[PDB]
Amino acid sequence: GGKKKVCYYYDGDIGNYYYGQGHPMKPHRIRMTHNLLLNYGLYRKMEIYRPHKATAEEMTKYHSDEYIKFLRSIRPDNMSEYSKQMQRFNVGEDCPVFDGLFEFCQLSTGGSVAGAVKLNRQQTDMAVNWAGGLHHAKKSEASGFCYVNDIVLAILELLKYHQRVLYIDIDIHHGDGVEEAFYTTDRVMTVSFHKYGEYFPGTGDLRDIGAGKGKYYAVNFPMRDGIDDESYGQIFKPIISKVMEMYQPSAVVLQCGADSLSGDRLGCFNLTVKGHAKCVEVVKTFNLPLLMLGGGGYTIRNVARCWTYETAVALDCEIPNELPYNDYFEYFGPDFKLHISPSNMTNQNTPEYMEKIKQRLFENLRMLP
Ligand SMILES: Nc1ccc(-c2ccc(F)cc2)cc1NC(=O)[C@@H]1C[C@H]2CC[C@@H](C1)O2
Ligand SMILES: [Ca+2]
Ligand SMILES: [Ca+2]
Ligand SMILES: [Zn+2]
Repeated sequence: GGKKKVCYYYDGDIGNYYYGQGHPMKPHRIRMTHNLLLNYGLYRKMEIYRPHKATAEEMTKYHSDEYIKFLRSIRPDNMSEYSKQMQRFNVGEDCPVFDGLFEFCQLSTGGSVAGAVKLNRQQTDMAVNWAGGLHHAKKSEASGFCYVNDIVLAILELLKYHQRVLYIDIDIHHGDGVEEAFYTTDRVMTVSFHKYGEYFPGTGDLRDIGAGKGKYYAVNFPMRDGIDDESYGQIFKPIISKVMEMYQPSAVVLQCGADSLSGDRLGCFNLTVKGHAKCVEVVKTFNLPLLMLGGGGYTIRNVARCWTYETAVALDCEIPNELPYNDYFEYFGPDFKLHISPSNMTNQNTPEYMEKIKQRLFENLRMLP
């Protein structure tokens, strides 16, 4: 048990990257998160590092040479010359070309891989990179605002020193890029909780359980609109406890996508910051090397709240509900509190549904050796 060493990765340039007018991804939210947690005094309890810019050598440990070469070359001024490749690599529309795109990929990736190295060297208990968690990016394809899969790269780093790595994903969307990368291996177990049914990315059915050596090492909990703290807490600790018992990982990667929070611009879940952060508390009790990553989140005031509170949880530091003054204080009106209320939206996940899906996942976890 006990309190644990936390290393936290942040680059002050991250907030200046801009996806374009009306695009819901705001890298500014990482700066808001940073500034809020600094104003709570949480810098006093952890080591703050600036990530290196991850190289093409680092990125091509997973991604194709042609895809990384394209990301290094593509700019707003030369887009007409790469019309074929833009379509091939799924760049230009939802994943736009913007100024400094490659540098943005290098920063988000750098934090996750640096955190993994720190964990491998046994120089920290927890590593935190809120700029990471880009779980949709594929080997040779951008997807869902993600270009470079920092998570896959960080897990490959952990696999140098860890026989078994557990990946847990509480983003509202299915962690499809991470699942796909490790679908045929027992050395990574991927566990995703997500909205499923007529929803992006369209994968992560209950019946998707892995293949070959990876059969029974992919776990998917499909959910409906409006899941709440009670319903999520119903199943999270039981599932993760059973996974820990059967799989026995030596390192953990937790993707903490904040688009599962109540009031998210794109999401349809109803979790509070406390309900979301209960997942961090559950994972942290197992006392394994832990990489905590960001993810989605489009109501940026709540993203800042969520990841500030989850940093406090990682540190075992109680922080007051009254928000301290900060550079983005006006974003947190009209209440200026840390914690959020759930909406009155209907929870389409019945208690019977939650128990039934849990029981079917328990059947699959019995098939581990
Ligand atoms: N899930 C996720 C996780 C991380 C990042 C992400 C991407 C780049 C970053 F620098 C940091 C985080 C994005 C998503 N993308 C979504 O949530 C969108 C997927 C599609 C398109 C609109 C809607 C929402 O459906
Ligand atoms: Ca998920
Ligand atoms: Ca697997
Ligand atoms: Zn998401």
